[PDB]
Amino acid sequence: SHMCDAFVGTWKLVSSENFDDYMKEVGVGFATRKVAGMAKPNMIISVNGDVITIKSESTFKNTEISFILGQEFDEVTADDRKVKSTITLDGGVLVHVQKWDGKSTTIKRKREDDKLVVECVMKGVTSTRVYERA
Ligand SMILES: COc1cccc(-c2c(C(=O)O)ccc3ccc(OC)cc23)c1
Ligand SMILES: COc1cccc(-c2c(C(=O)O)ccc3ccc(OC)cc23)c1
Repeated sequence: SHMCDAFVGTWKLVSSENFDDYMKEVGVGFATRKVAGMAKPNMIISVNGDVITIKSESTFKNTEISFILGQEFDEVTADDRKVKSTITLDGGVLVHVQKWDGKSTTIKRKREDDKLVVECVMKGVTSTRVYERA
């Protein structure tokens, strides 16, 4: 048993708050916000040795990242930003920081009861996305 055991699995989005405004804050245009906002992605988290893989799949877009904790990597986000990302574990929370064009946003992933809770923060705007086991 290891670092991210309680995250591993397939998770389905069930609820969202303030995600349109989060997207606005990160620069997403109107049409992409409206289409992406409908999506109910599946987030599939797996671990192989030190490598964590997070796949996020929806009608809108499929994304896949693999990484080692603390080790920066290139990411193309679902909204097509080209960012430098680092993911760390801080007190049992996966903390995903994305840097691009002098800007920064943080996505936190946390296990809470039987849910996986995702908080996306850009400046003063926070959005919460709640996932259940698929
Ligand atoms: C893979 O399908 C989707 C569907 C819906 C939203 C997202 C998504 C995630 C995510 O769920 O990993 C994280 C961050 C985002 C930031 C901006 C964004 O603008 C469209 C979309 C984001 C991905
Ligand atoms: C790419 O990754 C990072 C990591 C840490 C810091 C920054 C960063 C910040 C920031 O987020 O505080 C602000 C302004 C910057 C201006 C130039 C810059 O050189 C590429 C990096 C800047 C970027």
